[PDB]
Amino acid sequence: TVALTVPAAALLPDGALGESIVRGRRYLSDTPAQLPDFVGNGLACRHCHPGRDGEVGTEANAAPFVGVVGRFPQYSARHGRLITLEQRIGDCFERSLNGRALALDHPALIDMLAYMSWLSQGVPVGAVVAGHGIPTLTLEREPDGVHGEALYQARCLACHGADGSGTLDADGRYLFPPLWGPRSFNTGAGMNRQATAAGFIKHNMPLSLSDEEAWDVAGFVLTHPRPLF
Ligand code: HEC
Ligand code: HEC
Repeated sequence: TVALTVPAAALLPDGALGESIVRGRRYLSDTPAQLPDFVGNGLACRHCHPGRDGEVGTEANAAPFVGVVGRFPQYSARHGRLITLEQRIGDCFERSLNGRALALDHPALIDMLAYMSWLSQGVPVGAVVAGHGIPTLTLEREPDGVHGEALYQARCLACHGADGSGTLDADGRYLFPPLWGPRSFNTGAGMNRQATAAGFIKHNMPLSLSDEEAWDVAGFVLTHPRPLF
């Protein structure tokens, strides 16, 4: 693998590309507000692809976009064929954002691509960046949702809510995003899979959990309704 590096925003070039990248960051950070026609719930890309200092998709084991462009096209079992990065973004619009894929030459989509390509500067095509994706967590027993409920109340509820509906900020963006219910990800999302949710939670939430705790609280989270895909 190669190291995960985050480029300096102060070395963004002047011109069309630089302006595109800045727009791309905003689309990824503020997606419901910026692309209402394509988003069907309360999630922005950054809610599962977080980053620091205003960037998006820069955190190891939270599916960083650093180095993503050199990994596409790639086979998708979902599609039964090779897909492009543009198509992969469409998938998370349709599933994680319970919405509609942008046209593959949509200027907002190209801006998102430009941003991901900026984050990926210097990464060799085909190389795997350390910390890519969301590592799954799988245990050799059923997740205990009763235990998970107790864990949720103690470790998650203060942010994500008794009803899993999250916490809005002053500008109407989710400070703490919804984990279930009508404004959360739909059943087609990867985050609706036990081992992916458990993996995400293990590596990223709160903010630490044992494997058993992550497994069990993920189970509890996924007992709830959410939009159907
Ligand atoms: C509900 C959580 C969630 C939201 C919201 C979300 N994603 Fe994802 N995304 C995932 C998960 C989970 C993966 C799979 C990571 C892996 O392969 O390990 C993923 C994978 C991706 C990948 C492929 C990453 C890779 O390394 O191959 C891209 C590109 C991507 N998402 C773009 C987006 C964009 C753009 C948005 C905003 C429109 C978005 N996602 C919103 C959960 C989310
Ligand atoms: C201090 C507040 C806080 C606590 C406590 C917290 N979270 Fe989160 N959670 C967030 C924020 C903010 C995000 C959006 C991603 C980010 O910025 O890291 C998030 C994202 C998530 C996501 C992906 C986004 C979504 O809407 O589905 C899941 C799943 C999640 N948290 C589950 C949990 C679980 C389970 C716990 C308890 C173990 C937990 N979180 C504790 C603030 C919190």
